[PDB]
Amino acid sequence: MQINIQGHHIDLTDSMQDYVHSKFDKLERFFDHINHVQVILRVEKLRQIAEATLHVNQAEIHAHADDENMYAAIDSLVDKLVRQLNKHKEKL
Ligand SMILES: [Co+3]
Ligand SMILES: [Co+3]
Repeated sequence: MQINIQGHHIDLTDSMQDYVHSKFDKLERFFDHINHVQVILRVEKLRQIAEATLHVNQAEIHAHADDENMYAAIDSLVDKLVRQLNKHKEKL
């Protein structure tokens, strides 16, 4: 798993990156076929937006989540990714 975190119109801090890494390190223990991962954190007006695309074996998992708080946005994003990963894990 190689994670690339990018920011847009936001002060991307090491805490955000550390937090993102933390969430994905937990995730890989349940889904072990995660190859490349892209994450984009950005702000649209007051909206804090977290985007992610996970490239897994023979498929892609994509989702966005937004919140007034970026860390909460990231947590919501992961919950969406986990749901999709569980479904995709089921198929396989
Ligand atoms: Co997207
Ligand atoms: Co791909």
